[PDB]
Amino acid sequence: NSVAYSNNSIAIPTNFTISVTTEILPVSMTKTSVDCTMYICGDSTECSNLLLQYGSFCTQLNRALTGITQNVLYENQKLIANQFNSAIGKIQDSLSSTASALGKLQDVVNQNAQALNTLVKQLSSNFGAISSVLNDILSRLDKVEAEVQIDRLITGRLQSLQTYVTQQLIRAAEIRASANLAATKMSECVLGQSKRVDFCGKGYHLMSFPQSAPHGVVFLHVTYVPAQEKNFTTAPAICHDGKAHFPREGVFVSNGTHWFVTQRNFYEPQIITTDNTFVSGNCDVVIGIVNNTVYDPLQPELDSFKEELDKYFKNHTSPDVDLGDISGINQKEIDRLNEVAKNLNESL
Amino acid sequence: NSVAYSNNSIAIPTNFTISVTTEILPVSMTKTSVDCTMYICGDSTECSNLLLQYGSFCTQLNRALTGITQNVLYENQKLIANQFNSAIGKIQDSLSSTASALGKLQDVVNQNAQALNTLVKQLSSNFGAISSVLNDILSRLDKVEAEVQIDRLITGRLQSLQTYVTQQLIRAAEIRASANLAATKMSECVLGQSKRVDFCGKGYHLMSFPQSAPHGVVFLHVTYVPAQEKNFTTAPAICHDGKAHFPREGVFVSNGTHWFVTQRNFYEPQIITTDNTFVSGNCDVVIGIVNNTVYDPLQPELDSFKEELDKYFKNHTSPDVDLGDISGINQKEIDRLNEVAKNLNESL
Amino acid sequence: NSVAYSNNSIAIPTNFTISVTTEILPVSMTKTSVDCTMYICGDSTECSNLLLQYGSFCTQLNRALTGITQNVLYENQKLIANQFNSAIGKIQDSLSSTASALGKLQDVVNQNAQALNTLVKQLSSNFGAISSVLNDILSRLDKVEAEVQIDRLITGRLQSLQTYVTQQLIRAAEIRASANLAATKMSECVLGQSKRVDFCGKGYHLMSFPQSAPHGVVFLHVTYVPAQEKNFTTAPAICHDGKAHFPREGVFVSNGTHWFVTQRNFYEPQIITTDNTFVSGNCDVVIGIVNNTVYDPLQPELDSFKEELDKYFKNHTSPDVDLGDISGINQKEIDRLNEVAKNLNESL
Ligand SMILES: *[C@@H]1O[C@H](CO)[C@@H](O[C@@H]2O[C@H](CO)[C@@H](O[C@H]3O[C@H](CO)[C@@H](O)[C@H](O[C@H]4O[C@H](CO)[C@@H](O)[C@H](O)[C@@H]4O)[C@@H]3O)[C@H](O)[C@H]2NC(C)=O)[C@H](O)[C@H]1NC(C)=O
Ligand SMILES: *[C@@H]1O[C@H](CO)[C@@H](O[C@@H]2O[C@H](CO)[C@@H](O[C@H]3O[C@H](CO)[C@@H](O)[C@H](O[C@H]4O[C@H](CO)[C@@H](O)[C@H](O)[C@@H]4O)[C@@H]3O)[C@H](O)[C@H]2NC(C)=O)[C@H](O)[C@H]1NC(C)=O
Ligand SMILES: *[C@@H]1O[C@H](CO)[C@@H](O[C@@H]2O[C@H](CO)[C@@H](O[C@H]3O[C@H](CO)[C@@H](O)[C@H](O[C@H]4O[C@H](CO)[C@@H](O)[C@H](O)[C@@H]4O)[C@@H]3O)[C@H](O)[C@H]2NC(C)=O)[C@H](O)[C@H]1NC(C)=O
Ligand SMILES: *[C@@H]1O[C@H](CO)[C@@H](O[C@@H]2O[C@H](CO)[C@@H](O[C@H]3O[C@H](CO)[C@@H](O)[C@H](O)[C@@H]3O)[C@H](O)[C@H]2NC(C)=O)[C@H](O)[C@H]1NC(C)=O
Ligand SMILES: *[C@@H]1O[C@H](CO)[C@@H](O[C@@H]2O[C@H](CO)[C@@H](O[C@H]3O[C@H](CO)[C@@H](O)[C@H](O)[C@@H]3O)[C@H](O)[C@H]2NC(C)=O)[C@H](O)[C@H]1NC(C)=O
Ligand SMILES: *[C@@H]1O[C@H](CO)[C@@H](O[C@@H]2O[C@H](CO)[C@@H](O[C@H]3O[C@H](CO)[C@@H](O)[C@H](O)[C@@H]3O)[C@H](O)[C@H]2NC(C)=O)[C@H](O)[C@H]1NC(C)=O
Ligand SMILES: *[C@@H]1O[C@H](CO)[C@@H](O[C@@H]2O[C@H](CO)[C@@H](O)[C@H](O)[C@H]2NC(C)=O)[C@H](O)[C@H]1NC(C)=O
Ligand SMILES: *[C@@H]1O[C@H](CO)[C@@H](O[C@@H]2O[C@H](CO)[C@@H](O)[C@H](O)[C@H]2NC(C)=O)[C@H](O)[C@H]1NC(C)=O
Ligand SMILES: *[C@@H]1O[C@H](CO)[C@@H](O[C@@H]2O[C@H](CO)[C@@H](O)[C@H](O)[C@H]2NC(C)=O)[C@H](O)[C@H]1NC(C)=O
Ligand SMILES: *[C@@H]1O[C@H](CO)[C@@H](O[C@@H]2O[C@H](CO)[C@@H](O)[C@H](O)[C@H]2NC(C)=O)[C@H](O)[C@H]1NC(C)=O
Ligand SMILES: *[C@@H]1O[C@H](CO)[C@@H](O[C@@H]2O[C@H](CO)[C@@H](O)[C@H](O)[C@H]2NC(C)=O)[C@H](O)[C@H]1NC(C)=O
Ligand SMILES: *[C@@H]1O[C@H](CO)[C@@H](O[C@@H]2O[C@H](CO)[C@@H](O)[C@H](O)[C@H]2NC(C)=O)[C@H](O)[C@H]1NC(C)=O
Ligand SMILES: *[C@@H]1O[C@H](CO)[C@@H](O)[C@H](O)[C@H]1NC(C)=O
Ligand SMILES: *[C@@H]1O[C@H](CO)[C@@H](O)[C@H](O)[C@H]1NC(C)=O
Ligand SMILES: *[C@@H]1O[C@H](CO)[C@@H](O)[C@H](O)[C@H]1NC(C)=O
Ligand SMILES: *[C@@H]1O[C@H](CO)[C@@H](O)[C@H](O)[C@H]1NC(C)=O
Ligand SMILES: *[C@@H]1O[C@H](CO)[C@@H](O)[C@H](O)[C@H]1NC(C)=O
Ligand SMILES: *[C@@H]1O[C@H](CO)[C@@H](O)[C@H](O)[C@H]1NC(C)=O
Repeated sequence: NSVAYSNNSIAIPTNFTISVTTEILPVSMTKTSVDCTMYICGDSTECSNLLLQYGSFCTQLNRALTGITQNVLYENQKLIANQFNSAIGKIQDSLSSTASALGKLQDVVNQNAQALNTLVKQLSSNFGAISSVLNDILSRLDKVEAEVQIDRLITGRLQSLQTYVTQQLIRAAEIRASANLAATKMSECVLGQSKRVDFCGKGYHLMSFPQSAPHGVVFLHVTYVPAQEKNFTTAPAICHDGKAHFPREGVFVSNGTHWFVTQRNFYEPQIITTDNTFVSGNCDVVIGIVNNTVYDPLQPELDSFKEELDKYFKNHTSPDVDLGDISGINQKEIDRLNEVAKNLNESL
Repeated sequence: NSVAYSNNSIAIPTNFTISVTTEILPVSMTKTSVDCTMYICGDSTECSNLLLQYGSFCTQLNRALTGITQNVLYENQKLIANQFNSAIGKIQDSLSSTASALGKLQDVVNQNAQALNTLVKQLSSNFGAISSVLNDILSRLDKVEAEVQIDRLITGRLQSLQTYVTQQLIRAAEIRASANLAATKMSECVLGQSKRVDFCGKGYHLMSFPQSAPHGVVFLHVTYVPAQEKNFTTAPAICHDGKAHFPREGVFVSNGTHWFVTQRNFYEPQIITTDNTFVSGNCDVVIGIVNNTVYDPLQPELDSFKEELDKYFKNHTSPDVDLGDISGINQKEIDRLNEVAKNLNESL
Repeated sequence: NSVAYSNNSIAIPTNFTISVTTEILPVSMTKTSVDCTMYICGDSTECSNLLLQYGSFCTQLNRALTGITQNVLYENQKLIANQFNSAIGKIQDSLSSTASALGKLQDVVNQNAQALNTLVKQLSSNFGAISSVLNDILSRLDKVEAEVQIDRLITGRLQSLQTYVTQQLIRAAEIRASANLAATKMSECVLGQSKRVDFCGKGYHLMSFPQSAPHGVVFLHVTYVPAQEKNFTTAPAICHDGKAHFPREGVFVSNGTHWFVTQRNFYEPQIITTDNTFVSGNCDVVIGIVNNTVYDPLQPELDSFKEELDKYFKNHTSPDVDLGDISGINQKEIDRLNEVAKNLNESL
């Protein structure tokens, strides 16, 4: 017998004061369209120009927000002439061979001088080519290492603008429920008179007059409130000898000695009769349970970042460049010939 | 005495026509799950393959959406032989030294020819190594400067899909309120009979019959509307000699000469009595104010992009590459020897 | 004459059991603020350090969630001496010219040896410079090709956190409607007594007692339910000889032979009178239609990715680097002079 038969002091209106309410409801929302450049980047031109490559995403967000003795002296004469004539013929061999040698040395040394001027013109091409191609690799890699940091901050400002768009759609879906509240609260109280307590102004409803506002409706409700009220002890129902008895359109207001079915909204007692009450059987309480679970969503739970990275990420490190190490590739006779050019006159 | 005692013409139902309403409410939403590849990238394979590195974000969005004389001639003979014998010994010095010199020149010139063929084989290695390593730097930097632009557009299409997911969750949270409206509107009008005006069909409620639809409930409401109605002047309350008097379950319908408490929803006058009215004291109006602020959120206001960039951004520019500038490193005797090889025969 | 005059079996409460409901409503939501590092990246330090360059986006999401014979022998003596004296003067020419030649060869060969040591010191500079500058291009391009893949996965986890923030704002905008339901359901049933069926506990309302919970209100409603009920055939209205007749605060309960206006919520018949019914004219049904379109949004439809890419995307491919191809730039007299240095003694 838990609560259905407990008696507790309940305020019941003793008397009334006449009153009026001004109740304001928003029924529409002005279309807060957003320029996506000025929101995310603002004045800053390098990120602005990057925004064009994010596509027409801005428009897409605005679809949402815009909706919603003479012999031996002579034989010595033969001898010395035969020694000389044979010597000079050996001088011509000695000298012709030296000319044929020194003329092959002067050939090959000038062919080497040609080869080194060929090498310098080709290597001037290589250090000039590498100058231009490697300056471009440096100049463009500096651009790409800048842009990847500005894209980072654009992408975190995208989420700030997506929180803006979500909170601006959330509010517009509350506004469209407040326009349904303005529909029922117009109907039941401008076309009718409500029997509900505090719907259509504080207290109990008499009459109403709607007036517009720029995005709203405002109600003038004329109502009566309890100027004074008294706590009577009560029960919702009473179980006499195993039968439960309970009101019809009232409560059991409790006098010191008797039960009366007062109207809930006023102290005006009337006697228990089979026309003021309903009746039951066996004196039992049915117990009901209601649990209004507003929806608790499947929230997007994720692995640790290491697992969702390592699934596809490649930690490729290019090797330390090594190339060819070219540091590993490592007068006396003219004095005499000048001396004997003089000292041969000592044998003239 | 603002509005509680003003009298204005109010329509009160003179007569009724019987009527029926068909009222359609959606109570459920079919689960519009989204393939995230086909939404963002579609057929285009380069961005598709990029989508795998954005992780299982697609699934995460689908958790949401799937929920929700013889002596001097002889001394001259001694003389000339002594001059010749001494000259030939000086020829052997002159010639042996020239051989030892020209043999050091032919050594060093071929050691130079060896050094230059060593240099060309090592430099062929360097321009071959730099050919491969610098072609890879070019070929991969072209890939990374392409991918960073395709990632840009994927990331702006992510926001278009996040606006899709937000507007699809927003609608499902309206659907779950329309399923609460279908619960109260089933209960009060299929199990009951409502006293509210225009809830459960236009006019005043008699009876109802629910029927299903694929994701909805449809109500047949049987109701009566005012076929005809008349404007009576009225007041919600009247203050006689400083006491306010007001109805009990009606309005003061105003006849040319008398006040009657008509039932709000019908013209049927009854006389003012202490059983048709309540009474007050001192003739004052209580004024109440209600302002239904649907929530205006803390929207995500940000610095200018320059401040949120400059906090972490580094404007590092790599220097213009300069390297070594190798352009800054800058027969008559054989004719005679051929001539005297001939002209020495003139002294044979 | 579609449904307003059809008769069908309707359950009308025959008798009552007293009952109580416990009804739980959440009225507030605890502020589930999110650390954005730990959500997206977790422990993993390389992506954590990247999060700082996405800006204060985390805060921005938390603004949302924290809200919400002697002569001829002598003439031969003159002859041979004149041949010798003339020969030696031609030896001095032959030898002085060879010295002046071999001294220009030893000059130019050592000037070549100087030029090649100049070249090796300058090229050691170039392969040392390119070693450092090209190692940095390799080492930094490896960093940028890593970061662009970790940013990809951060940006797909951003959407998972934006689905988290959207579903956490969606639920908080249901909570604020359940706090409006707790306001009307407190007012009409703790301050009043509702005439609605199943609002404020199963069945019909007597009385209520609210109790708090940590983020909620719980109502004890005391109510009566139909212990027993009987199906009477009924009609909402009847059209006698072309006039429609319908109840006042009841239904036409159908007895085997007569119509009675029973109270909708109880079987207690009363006779048709002009005080139990309203009356009409011409016997016609008005048909109304209501279609509660919960808002179907302008969803963000996009081009195929190829069109939104090709609008701005540049498919720039850098050319295959070609540079200078340096592979296209391509003793007997000393034996004799050693032999005649010996064999000239055969003419001494
Ligand atoms: C009305 O519906 C509400 C849901 O819409 C219910 O709220 C739920 O209440 C339960 C129990 O209090 C709660 O379960 C978890 O609560 C803790 C918060 O996560 C969690 O730590 C608990 O886990 C502990 O207890 C279990 C069970 O013994 C153990 O197995 C665990 O090892 C651990 O010790 C528990 O799992 C729900 O989270 C909560 N949901 C919501 C949405 O609030 C109301 O209880 C319900 N009221 C009535 C009267 O039915
Ligand atoms: C019911 O509640 C509503 C809020 O839920 C109130 O709406 C608010 O109304 C005020 C005043 O009209 C408004 O304040 C600002 O309005 C302008 C829009 O931003 C703004 O420019 C104003 O600033 C100007 O005025 C102030 C004050 O003199 C000066 O200091 C400024 O320098 C400037 O000149 C003002 O700050 C709110 O924005 C608005 N809020 C919303 C959510 O609409 C209703 O007024 C209220 N109604 C009643 C009858 O109480
Ligand atoms: C209450 O309002 C609802 C909207 O709030 C209405 O629902 C709408 O119903 C219509 C018709 O059933 C539907 O139109 C399209 O339905 C199909 C789904 O996209 C689509 O394939 C259809 O296209 C076909 O038919 C047209 C017309 O013949 C042809 O031109 C086409 O070539 C094709 O063959 C059709 O365009 C709406 O989508 C739907 N909207 C929603 C939000 O559900 C209810 O019908 C309405 N009820 C009453 C009783 O008025
Ligand atoms: C991808 O390659 C990265 C190198 O390019 C690598 O980073 C390296 O990680 C190891 C192990 O964590 C570190 O080794 C040392 O780490 C700390 C730092 O002092 C020491 O206390 C430890 O004792 C250990 O010796 C390297 O220092 C670190 N190198 C760099 C440049 O960061 C990543 O771990 C690799 N990731 C994957 C998934 O393979
Ligand atoms: C980061 O470094 C950028 C250079 O790589 C630098 O851009 C340079 O900005 C200056 C000042 O705005 C510009 O200087 C000239 O700008 C206009 C352009 O004609 C002139 O009218 C001015 O009188 C001025 O002389 C440079 O032209 C510009 N260079 C480039 C290549 O864009 C950024 O400003 C630097 N940013 C930060 C935050 O340090
Ligand atoms: C941007 O440049 C890309 C090259 O860097 C280019 O990719 C190339 O596309 C063509 C045409 O689709 C492919 O050609 C062959 O494609 C398949 C592959 O076997 C064959 O069956 C076909 O018959 C055809 O011969 C190239 O293979 C492909 N190259 C690479 C490296 O992917 C893009 O198409 C260019 N995009 C734009 C928009 O210009
Ligand atoms: C009976 O009604 C009176 C008011 O008419 C209640 O008095 C209030 O009680 C609360 C709770 O102790 C106090 O905080 C207020 O200051 C009291 N106001 C006055 C004017 O006395 C009283 O609590 C009610 N009795 C019961 C049992 O609810
Ligand atoms: C060898 O001696 C002769 C003398 O017989 C030199 O001939 C003279 O050379 C000088 C120049 O050095 C001239 O001015 C004279 O006119 C030359 N004299 C005659 C007679 O012709 C010859 O120069 C000497 N050679 C060497 C290498 O000492
Ligand atoms: C009394 O009721 C009549 C309708 O029965 C109202 O007449 C309408 O008044 C509006 C406002 O001027 C006009 O736009 C309509 O065309 C009128 N309809 C007809 C049929 O006349 C009249 O306004 C009501 N009087 C008051 C004071 O509200
Ligand atoms: C010097 O004169 C002699 C003659 O005494 C030349 O010897 C002749 O050389 C030719 C070839 O040029 C041969 O055909 C003859 O058979 C040789 N004659 C004899 C007798 O041997 C010699 O060639 C001359 N040298 C120069 C350099 O003119
Ligand atoms: C009259 O009321 C009774 C219950 O008092 C209804 O009986 C139920 O009918 C449904 C539909 O066939 C069955 O699934 C249940 O098993 C029945 N319950 C019992 C206890 O019999 C009956 O359907 C009602 N008649 C009409 C026309 O609605
Ligand atoms: C040419 O013959 C002379 C002899 O008249 C050689 O002179 C001798 O040389 C040897 C060394 O080879 C010395 O040991 C002797 O003392 C030298 N003798 C004299 C008398 O001085 C000369 O060496 C020979 N030259 C060649 C090239 O065979
Ligand atoms: C209800 O109140 C009366 C007096 O007002 C008292 O006699 C009675 O015992 C109360 N009910 C219960 C169950 O105590
Ligand atoms: C309450 O109403 C009665 C009924 O007229 C009246 O007699 C009494 O004086 C009123 N109370 C006050 C405090 O005015
Ligand atoms: C109310 O209407 C009556 C006539 O219908 C009029 O005499 C009376 O003055 C009106 N009330 C006011 C406050 O003017
Ligand atoms: C309105 O109802 C009354 C009551 O029967 C009737 O006499 C009158 O003719 C009705 N008015 C019209 C226009 O039918
Ligand atoms: C309504 O029910 C009665 C008997 O309960 C029957 O005579 C009458 O024909 C029914 N109405 C219609 C339109 O059939
Ligand atoms: C229903 O109520 C009546 C009225 O007192 C009673 O006579 C009848 O026995 C009750 N039915 C049951 C099954 O108790």
